[PDB]
Parts: sequence; C-alpha cells; structure tokens
Amino acid sequence: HHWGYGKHNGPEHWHKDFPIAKGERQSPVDIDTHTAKYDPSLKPLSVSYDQATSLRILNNGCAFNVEFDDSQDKAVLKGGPLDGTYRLIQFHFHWGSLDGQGSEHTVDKKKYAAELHLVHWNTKYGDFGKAVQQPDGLAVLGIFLKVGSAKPGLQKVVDVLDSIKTKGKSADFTNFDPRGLLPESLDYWTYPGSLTTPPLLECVTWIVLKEPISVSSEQVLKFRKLNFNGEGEPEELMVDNWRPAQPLKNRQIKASF
Ligand SMILES: *SCCNC(=O)c1ccccc1
Ligand SMILES: [Zn+2]
Repeated sequence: HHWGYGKHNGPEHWHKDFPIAKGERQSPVDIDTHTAKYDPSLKPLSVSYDQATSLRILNNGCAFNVEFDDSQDKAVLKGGPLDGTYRLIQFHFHWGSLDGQGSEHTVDKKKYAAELHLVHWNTKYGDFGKAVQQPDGLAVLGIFLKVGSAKPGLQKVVDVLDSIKTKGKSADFTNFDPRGLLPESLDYWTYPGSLTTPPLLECVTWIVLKEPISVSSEQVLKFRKLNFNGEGEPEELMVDNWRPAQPLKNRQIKASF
C-alpha cells in the first residue's frame, strides 16, 4: 500500500486516496474531560476474554497484529454502549519515537507513549469484511500505555518481536491471554468514529479506557526496534505510527463514570 506515516505519504496525504479522511466521524479525537458527559443509560461493560484463542503475530509493515480465532464466540466484548456481541479478531498498538508521543487518542491534549487497540466485530454481520461496511460493525477497546513499571502480561509479546522484525514476517503466537493487558478499572469514554488507518471506514464504536496501563522503558524500547521495511531493505524504524486527533464535529463523547 502507498500510504504510510511519512512526510510524503502520511496522515496529511491520506485524503487524496481515501476522501473519507475528511469525514464527519473520523478517529482518533481529543477527549476533553471537562465536556464529556456522564451517561447513566450506559449498561455495564463486559470484557469476556477467558476463552480467547490467539493464533499468530504479524509485522504488517505499519504495526504488528496479534490475531485471534473469531470463528466462534471465544473472546467477546458486550455491554457498555454496545448492543449484541462483538468478537475479538486482533489487537495492535501505536507508539512513538519518544515517551511523550505515540497515542492516537489524547486526553485534554495529553499524548501517551502508546495506545493499544483491541479490535472486535459485530457477530450480526457474519464476518469482519462485512461488518466494516456497517456504522455499528466494529467495537475497539482503546487502552493507553505510560512508561513506568513493567507490564508482565505484555512481556510475551515483547519477547517475540525479535522474530518478526521486518514487514511480512509472522510467528506462532498461540496460548496468549489478552486479560493481562487490562488495567484494573474499566471506566471509559465512548464515541462513534472510524478506523484510524486507511481505509478509515466510519464503522467503529470507540471505547477508550480512562486508566492507562504502565509498561517499562525496556518494553517500549523493544517496540521501537521493529522495522517498517522488508528484510534486506534499508532499515527504517517502526516508530510514530499514529494518526493525530481529528475534528470531533457533530459528536458527543460520553463518560461511563
Ligand atoms: S504504514 C508504514 C508504511 N511503510 C513505510 O512508510 C516505509 C517507509 C520506509 C521504509 C519502509 C517502509
Ligand atoms: Zn489501531
């Protein structure tokens, strides 16, 4: 794909091939905590990951995806703003070249060192590619990363990056438990938005957790050793793969707390 994160193919250029980039419900956005409103109508959030079945980790040239078996209801997200059930298909991260940047969402303009996206699709639509064509097709659980204490549940991921350094490399990644990536609190903000990479489809109910997880400097440093390029090509570090905040336009961010 032509698009990327650089001066010549980055976020400011995406609109020429994906005009929806200048659309009415684009992501990420800045979350202004003073204007987000508590919504008592929100039902309790349900993150049911006990039977999660991970498969593989892939360096796709832009980030790395950990993929799950979504053939059945094994890891699902329910409740909150959501109706019906949403199946986990993959997670990935966005991160920075420095600790003061890397997240996509911001909180009162605050940028975190990274941001985890747990991507889920609405089972009523039967497969992922159909769901992304629906305004309520996806639900993405967003979790901020700050640098501090190591996150033990992340270390298996960090441990395998060595084996997928370059674009197109994949590795077995079975028996990984995403519950180890969750903070204590499931207090969130929610708004309707989009994929944050091309094709930028406006199909996501965003659920962004208030509580960040802490990871260590050594953990984040290993993220930054990945490569955008393919094997045997000149090295370009995989850093700053985040889209900046987009205009909120006619949307309201709701708080669960
Ligand atoms: S989403 C990132 C897409 N790939 C690149 O922008 C790139 C730049 C330089 C070397 C390899 C790949
Ligand atoms: Zn993402």
